[PDB]
Amino acid sequence: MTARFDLFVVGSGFFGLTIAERVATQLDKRVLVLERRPHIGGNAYSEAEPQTGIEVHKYGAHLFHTSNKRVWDYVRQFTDFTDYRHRVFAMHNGQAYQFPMGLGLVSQFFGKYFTPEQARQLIAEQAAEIDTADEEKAISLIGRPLYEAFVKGYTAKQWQTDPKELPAANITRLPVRYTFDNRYFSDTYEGLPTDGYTAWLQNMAADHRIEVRLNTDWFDVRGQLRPGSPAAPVVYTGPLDRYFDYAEGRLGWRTLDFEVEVLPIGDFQGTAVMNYNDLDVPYTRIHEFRHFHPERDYPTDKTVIMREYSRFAEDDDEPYYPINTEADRALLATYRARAKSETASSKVLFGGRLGTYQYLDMHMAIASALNMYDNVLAPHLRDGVPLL
Amino acid sequence: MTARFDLFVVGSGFFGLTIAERVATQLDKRVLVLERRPHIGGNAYSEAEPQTGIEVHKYGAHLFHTSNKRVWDYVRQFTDFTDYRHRVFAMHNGQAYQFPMGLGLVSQFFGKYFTPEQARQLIAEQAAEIDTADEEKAISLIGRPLYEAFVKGYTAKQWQTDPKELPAANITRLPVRYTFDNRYFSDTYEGLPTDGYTAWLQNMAADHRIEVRLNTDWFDVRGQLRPGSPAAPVVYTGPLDRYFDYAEGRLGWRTLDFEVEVLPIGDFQGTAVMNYNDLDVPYTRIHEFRHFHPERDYPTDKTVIMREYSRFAEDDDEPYYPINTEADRALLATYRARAKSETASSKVLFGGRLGTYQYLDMHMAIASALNMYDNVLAPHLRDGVPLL
Ligand SMILES: Cc1cc2nc3c(=O)[nH]c(=O)nc-3n(C[C@H](O)[C@H](O)[C@H](O)COP(=O)(O)OP(=O)(O)OC[C@H]3O[C@@H](n4cnc5c(N)ncnc54)[C@H](O)[C@@H]3O)c2cc1C
Ligand SMILES: Cc1cc2nc3c(=O)[nH]c(=O)nc-3n(C[C@H](O)[C@H](O)[C@H](O)COP(=O)(O)OP(=O)(O)OC[C@H]3O[C@@H](n4cnc5c(N)ncnc54)[C@H](O)[C@@H]3O)c2cc1C
Repeated sequence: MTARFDLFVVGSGFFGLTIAERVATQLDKRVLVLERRPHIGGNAYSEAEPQTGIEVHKYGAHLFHTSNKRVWDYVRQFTDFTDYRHRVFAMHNGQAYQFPMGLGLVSQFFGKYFTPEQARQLIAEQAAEIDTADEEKAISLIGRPLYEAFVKGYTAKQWQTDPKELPAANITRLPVRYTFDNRYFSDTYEGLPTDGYTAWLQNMAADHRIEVRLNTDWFDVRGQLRPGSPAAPVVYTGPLDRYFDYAEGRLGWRTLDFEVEVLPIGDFQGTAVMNYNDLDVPYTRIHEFRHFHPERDYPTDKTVIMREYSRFAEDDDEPYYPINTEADRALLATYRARAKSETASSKVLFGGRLGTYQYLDMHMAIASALNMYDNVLAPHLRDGVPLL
Repeated sequence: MTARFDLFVVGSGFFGLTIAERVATQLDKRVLVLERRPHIGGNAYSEAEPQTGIEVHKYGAHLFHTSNKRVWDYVRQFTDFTDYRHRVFAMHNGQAYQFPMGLGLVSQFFGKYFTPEQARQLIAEQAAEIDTADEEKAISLIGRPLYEAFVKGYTAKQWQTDPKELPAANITRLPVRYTFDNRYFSDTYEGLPTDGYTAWLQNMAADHRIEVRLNTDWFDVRGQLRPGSPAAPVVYTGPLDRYFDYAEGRLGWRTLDFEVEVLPIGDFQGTAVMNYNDLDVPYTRIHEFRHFHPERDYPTDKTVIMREYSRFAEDDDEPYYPINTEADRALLATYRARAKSETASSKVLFGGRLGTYQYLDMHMAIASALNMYDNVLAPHLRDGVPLL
């Protein structure tokens, strides 16, 4: 029997699309990508806002960075990168602060300049208030003043829970920089895709051997599709608990809501991203998208901002970050065993952030897929090797 | 009569080494560079400090930047560049501030966050205290409070004059940035030479057709050199007024003193460069040289700092920045007429910061040299075209 496709990929985020592109192009195979949303790219999807023309990241700000030379070389086949270098500011009590915690924030907050060494001693003294051994571990690492100003209100909004009520294991290191360096990321390579994320994502899928089906949920079509390509493996990047119909209970997740507003002014905040650390401000962050692409010709009489909000994901909400409690990890342990049998019996592989129950940045999602490809999928499809 | 040299160059700064390298290399000519100092490079000269091995810019911090692609291409034949991006902080009243003046400093100084528009309005208000048309012009541009904090004591220590007694025309514009962007330079290309300035400078002079004599003043040797190479032009990059025996008077310059200190700590200030704005601090700036090269394996227990002091130059001080009074400009106009006579009668060309009485950045010095090479020197040496 002639097969219609050689591989199915469920999900068109960076993990799915990396899988699909390597298999199409390197093995010369036919791939079908099923995407349940109205567009490709998963949460890295971007779109120009109509009134301004400004490219908006639809599901929050997506900053690209890596120290992996392979990933860097790979991504630049599909896009050029800009020389953008990410910096973040924090708003606390009507004042904007250099961020993350370093000499700049420390001198601003405490009202005078501290030397690298005077700052080391200052933090060590305030942190001494609680021993890390026995509000949190946070205080025990950075002191009560820095905690109550920059970590308490912001954690309470992210988790939608009082920090006294979250596990101490949640934080392992809460470092202060003892230098004035406020470059957010510390990786070798960084920038924004010059023509945006959506152009990059399409170029990943542009090969003629890759078909993408939008508005198509895998659980609606899998029974109509596999019979016609019965030997094709399935690379599944949707929710792991959902794959098994939630039989063992639901994995806990946190969502985000976004309010995009267009303002009749050129510049709302003078930077790309402002953290709002205070509990009395309902959003965690404001993004101002013009500052992501200074090099573009954007109108100077208008701007687009996005307010980002965290909440408790109800059943139905889009999953973004794992809550990862002790009961979630037993449940993940359970579903991992179920997945391992589904690989042996049905050729379904589990990958990506949802398939795996892990937060993954883009570069880690791409490297993960390159690994799945090199070690699991390429040996199976090209040679004979079992998928297990 | 057989010539010993095809060209003489006086001074081995960036202007003079550019001239010398282009003529030696492109035209196949023998060049003699006379340098009065014990080392080449002029003021861009750098050296390893003995106790730590940290490379010190001997005559002040030198940061390379250009928007001129021809120059960027040219300079990369002799050195690689680092990804360093210059930022400057300012110390005022025991507190460290983001610099230059923008949203970061404005919010720090006044102790509340100002929106881009709110900060435009604030500065418009305060600067309305004095009209520019009719202390300084400075107050009329940025208002009294930011002038008295960040400009008053700094200009005073630089010029060694109360600003009440300095020309209004000495400030053209005094811009406040209405974003949080604190990158100091605005050029396309920026970085530090990977192997330092001295390695870069030595490479420019490396061709076998270039001869350098150090510890040699032109005025001592010119009479014994020119008879043997009578047709060689001279490119003079030394002081303009010194060339003509100061016979019309002396051009006014400002000098700098540098105090190098090795300290038994790993980090003194957490950044490359700290400006000291207060009048009651005798020095103008502290450079800390490890932060110019974080990619190097510098000791974590020792550090080199340099304090920079500005003063009234005396007759036998090193010239750095032109004073540029209306009387200097008339003096300059007189010497430029003397210079042009000298070009006509004995083939002496005047170039560089000293030979021209101008402050010149490295890249503008290099571009100016390429211009004299293209348009004046090469057609003379190649074809016989007059120098004027
Ligand atoms: C708020 C936000 C900000 C982020 N910022 C950054 C950043 O700054 N830098 C960075 O490196 N990373 C960032 N990330 C991560 C980035 O989005 C990654 O690319 C992604 O998290 C991991 O890739 P993925 O392909 O596994 O998942 P996804 O991008 O989520 O792809 C999954 C796709 O599968 C689809 N799908 C699910 N179930 C089905 C089904 N049953 N049938 C068909 N399709 C299905 C979904 O619709 C989705 O399109 C951010 C993420 C979020 C949530
Ligand atoms: C405080 C300081 C900081 C600076 N920072 C920067 C910076 O950050 N970025 C930047 O781009 N530029 C900077 N510059 C400018 C930089 O040094 C340039 O390279 C220079 O100003 C222009 O080059 P030049 O060759 O004309 O001058 P010079 O480097 O001064 O060259 C003049 C040479 O001529 C020699 N000479 C003079 N008379 C005689 C004679 N009679 N006989 C023999 N030799 C003679 C001198 O000894 C000297 O070596 C800085 C300069 C100073 C002083």
